[PDB]
Amino acid sequence: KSEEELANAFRIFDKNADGYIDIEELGEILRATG
Amino acid sequence: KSEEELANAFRIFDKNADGYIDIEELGEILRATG
Ligand SMILES: [Ca+2]
Ligand SMILES: [Ca+2]
Repeated sequence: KSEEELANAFRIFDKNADGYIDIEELGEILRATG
Repeated sequence: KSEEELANAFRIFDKNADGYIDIEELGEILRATG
């Protein structure tokens, strides 16, 4: 459950060189969970 | 909530000071605020 979920909420938002997330993508994560 | 406010949030999360967030760091963000 938990393990899979993480990889997804990385990869969904995470367009560029993802191994990483940036500021806009960070905004998106915040928008998803609150 | 603003770009200015989010800059701080980014910094809080960006533990390893790389100007990015990664997979493990993402966990912390996802958890907030369930
Ligand atoms: Ca990315
Ligand atoms: Ca980081």
